[PDB]
Amino acid sequence: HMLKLIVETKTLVQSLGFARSVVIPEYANIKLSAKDGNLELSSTNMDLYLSQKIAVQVLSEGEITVSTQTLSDIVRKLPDSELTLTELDIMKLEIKGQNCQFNLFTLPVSSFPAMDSIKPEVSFKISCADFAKIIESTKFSISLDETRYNLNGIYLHIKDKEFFAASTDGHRLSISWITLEEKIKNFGVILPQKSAEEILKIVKDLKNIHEDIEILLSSNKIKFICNENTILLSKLIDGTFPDYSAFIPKSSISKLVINRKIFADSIERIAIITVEKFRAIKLSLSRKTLEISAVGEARGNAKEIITASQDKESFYEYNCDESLVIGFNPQYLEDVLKAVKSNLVELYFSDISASAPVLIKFPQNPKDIFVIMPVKV
Amino acid sequence: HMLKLIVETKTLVQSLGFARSVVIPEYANIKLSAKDGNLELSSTNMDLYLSQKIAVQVLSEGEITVSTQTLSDIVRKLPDSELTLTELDIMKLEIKGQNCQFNLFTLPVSSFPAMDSIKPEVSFKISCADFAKIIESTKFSISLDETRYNLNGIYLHIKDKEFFAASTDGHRLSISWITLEEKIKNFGVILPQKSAEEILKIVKDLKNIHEDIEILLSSNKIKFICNENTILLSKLIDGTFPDYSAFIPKSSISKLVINRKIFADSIERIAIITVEKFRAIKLSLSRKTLEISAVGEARGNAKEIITASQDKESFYEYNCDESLVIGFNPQYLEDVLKAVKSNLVELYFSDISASAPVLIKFPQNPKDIFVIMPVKV
Ligand SMILES: [Cl-]
Ligand SMILES: [Cl-]
Repeated sequence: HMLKLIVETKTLVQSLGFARSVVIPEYANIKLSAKDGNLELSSTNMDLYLSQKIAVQVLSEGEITVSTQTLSDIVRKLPDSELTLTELDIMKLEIKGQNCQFNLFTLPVSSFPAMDSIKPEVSFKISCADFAKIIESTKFSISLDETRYNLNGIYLHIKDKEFFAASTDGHRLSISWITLEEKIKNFGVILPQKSAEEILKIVKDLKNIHEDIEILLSSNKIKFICNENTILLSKLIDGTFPDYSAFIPKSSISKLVINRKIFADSIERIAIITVEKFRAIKLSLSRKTLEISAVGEARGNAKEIITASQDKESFYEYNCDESLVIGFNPQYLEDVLKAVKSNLVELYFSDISASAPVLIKFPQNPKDIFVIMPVKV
Repeated sequence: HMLKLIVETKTLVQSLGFARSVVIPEYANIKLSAKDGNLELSSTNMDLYLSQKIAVQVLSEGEITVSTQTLSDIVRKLPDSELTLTELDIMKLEIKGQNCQFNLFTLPVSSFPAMDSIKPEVSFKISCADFAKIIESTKFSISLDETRYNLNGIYLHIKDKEFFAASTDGHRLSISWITLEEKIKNFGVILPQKSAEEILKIVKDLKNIHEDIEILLSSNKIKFICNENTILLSKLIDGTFPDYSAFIPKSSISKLVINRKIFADSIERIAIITVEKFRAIKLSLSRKTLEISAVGEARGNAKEIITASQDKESFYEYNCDESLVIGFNPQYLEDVLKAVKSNLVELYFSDISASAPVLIKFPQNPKDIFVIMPVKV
């Protein structure tokens, strides 16, 4: 029972790309299992276990483990449209193209870890495109200092018939959600950042983006089954996620509506002049104009004017007689503006003060909510 | 007398790119001098002095110095096709687009160094495209350990009516030359690697690549005048360059001729399996086939076969009844194969031994010569 199979090179390349992004000496290896018409590729690290199955021509069933880096480095440089992989009885894997041959040392399959299991408290199916959106809307506002453990992940939780992703670092809040088909018990987990990054890449793949992903949750792990053939098992962050609806404002006295792109682009160039000790831009809002300005000590200052317009390509509107001057960290604003593809963006102000948290919404994207603490300017 | 000018943004962006690649606190600044229809931009470090002149609308003549990083970071994010630059009397430079304004702190022009001078022993003019070729054929085989000082540059020297570039690291030798229009005294200098990198970028620019570069040499510096308006003054490496014709072989018993691309691509994938402690590939040459193989300890082995062919796209020929087995560092081979755009490449073997230096030539490129020491395999 020795592995032998013919695989489409481009397909193997793509699978190895996911294996590389996942990665103890055993973590440097990938397990290849040829069985029942498929090649199963297994990769694991301290927090993730990834299993991918791809259709191949299974000529002989078997399993080997080999260096992930070595195998992917070779395969992505082979010009052949198909490759033959053969386990030989010298603890070696032969990779054969039309004119070239590579013999890789293999490692004992018995030293490769098998995947653990889950006893889910809840499980449900959502579309890959919906899951990609909620992760893309929350991955950027995860906290990054390792002291606040319960903030270094994305809170995934079911409330009523809705599935939320939420992230915060104490300075901003990001929430994105999906309506579930059936009712389902309320439950929540904190997904580690690396795990979120990996599953996002998997669902965004062109083979998966139009299909569905099953999600299984328990108190100690989460399991993703993406379009049947890709399984990712992840540890969780062991913490309580704060009840974040405490930091969402319930009212507003005024709102800015502005073309998203011109806003993002203006913030970016005005923030160039700032320094790290004072990363802030100032918005001076009026009915007629928006002024975006910043200062940087021993560097200079900058200002851009955006005038009122009802044209979609240059839209700016602020329907309030009272002008408002308010500051923000430009990176936090840019993070939100880049998370959602939308023509317009809306900023809601709780009061006529430069201290209240600001709520950000994109029209034609009602299921995303962002809150940013302002800074004194 | 305060600077004020209108400049095409894209032109300023390109000039600042060269200024950035050049870069003591004074080295962080760029001098802008508006005079007689041009903006002159000066940048300097410990070894280079760069002066660029670009046509602008000089509205008022003057000079300022400002942070290179800050100015380029701002200008490359401005969408305006033209910008106005105005020195104001608060030691500040205003950069104005249509809707935005940046005020940069300036530094005293009197603290910016002026360029030194040259009293050339020889001077001559060659085309930018010819100079680019000889630098591209020699920059990769400069030595990189700082002990052998006289090898960490490109030897530029006039012999008879020919102008040579030559570089070596003790393992390989690269020589490329140009025929000069007039006779000129024999003279040579060692151009530092960074200086070679910078002038190569300048001559390769689309505005300069079809024009000429004047070269002025003295015992202690070299001056380039590229297409009239860009001047680069460089220090030299103070050493004697070895008479390298000692390491060129004068005869050959056999030669391989092979399609350059298939050779480079095969070497690259076969070398994947090697390790750093033994970076070598093996060529087994025969009339009928070329076998390219390698081994990597605790990794595996690899082999590719190239068969005899007279077709240009897959050319392989070796007109010798005696087979030859010879090894090389694959990076040294790849360096040469990537330096010259040519369909075929030729390897000349001094004798039927795996120890003699190998001479490499590209047909339709007679003015390039490369020699590589083989390695035992
Ligand atoms: Cl079988
Ligand atoms: Cl004037």
